[PDB]
Amino acid sequence: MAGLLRFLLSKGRALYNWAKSHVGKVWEWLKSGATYEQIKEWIENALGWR
Repeated sequence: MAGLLRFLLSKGRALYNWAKSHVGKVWEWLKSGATYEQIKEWIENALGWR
């Protein structure tokens, strides 16, 4: 989990904040098996839309 958080932080701060706010989302993506890149992509796209 720590590695996942570090990766998100290195890519962006917004991604890190999102993961912290909703740990559930982090768990959901891990269960799915998606990729770290794809997951931040979705997150950043939603952020821009909002």
